[PDB]
Amino acid sequence: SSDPLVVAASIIGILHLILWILDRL
Amino acid sequence: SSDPLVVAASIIGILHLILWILDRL
Amino acid sequence: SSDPLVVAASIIGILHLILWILDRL
Amino acid sequence: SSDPLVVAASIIGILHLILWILDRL
Ligand SMILES: CCCCCCCC/C=C/CCCCCCCC(=O)OC[C@@H](O)CO
Ligand SMILES: CCCCCCCC/C=C/CCCCCCCC(=O)OC[C@@H](O)CO
Ligand SMILES: CCCCCCCC/C=C/CCCCCCCC(=O)OC[C@@H](O)CO
Ligand SMILES: CCCCCCCC/C=C/CCCCCCCC(=O)OC[C@@H](O)CO
Ligand SMILES: [Ca+2]
Ligand SMILES: [Ca+2]
Ligand SMILES: [Ca+2]
Ligand SMILES: [Ca+2]
Ligand SMILES: [Ca+2]
Ligand SMILES: [Cl-]
Repeated sequence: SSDPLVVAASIIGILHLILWILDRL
Repeated sequence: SSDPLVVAASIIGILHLILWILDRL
Repeated sequence: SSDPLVVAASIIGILHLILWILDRL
Repeated sequence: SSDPLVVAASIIGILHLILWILDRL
């Protein structure tokens, strides 16, 4: 388990990646 | 909970995101 | 130890870095 | 505390940031 702030940051980072890929495609 | 260095990195990453968005807007 | 979602995000981030470097080289 | 892989990723991310800033300055 991780600090909730670290979980939140990981979620935001993954979604940032996903949105960038979808934008480029 | 997380290593303090990982918490710090998550904070910096989130703030980096926020600043980028504000700059673009 | 960390939340599995945080481990996954860290792996994805490292691989993202690696792929970017290989692309540029 | 965090998984060692997550600590490593956080270190790499911070250093990536630092190098980018120094390059731009
Ligand atoms: C990038 C596409 C998605 C939009 C993302 C835009 C950025 C939004 C960022 C929001 C930050 C919310 C983070 C919320 C973090 C909450 C921290 C908390 O309540 O617990 C503190 C712990 O440290 C105590 O153990
Ligand atoms: C990007 C906009 C905001 C400016 C950010 C610029 C980058 C600044 C980076 C500073 C790095 C500070 C990290 C500080 C990390 C401290 C680590 C610590 O004291 O505990 C070590 C643990 O591993 C032991 O359990
Ligand atoms: C960027 C080059 C590599 C391609 C990456 C493309 C992005 C793929 C992202 C996939 C996200 C998979 C994350 C999978 C995360 C699973 C979370 C889980 O099962 O446990 C939940 C815990 O919170 C409970 O403790
Ligand atoms: C970007 C400027 C700095 C150069 C960075 C270039 C990228 C180098 C990346 C290297 C990845 C090394 C990560 C090393 C991670 C080791 C994982 C480990 O041994 O423990 C596994 C745990 O999950 C078990 O609990
Ligand atoms: Ca906390
Ligand atoms: Ca430590
Ligand atoms: Ca969990
Ligand atoms: Ca932990
Ligand atoms: Ca492990
Ligand atoms: Cl963590």
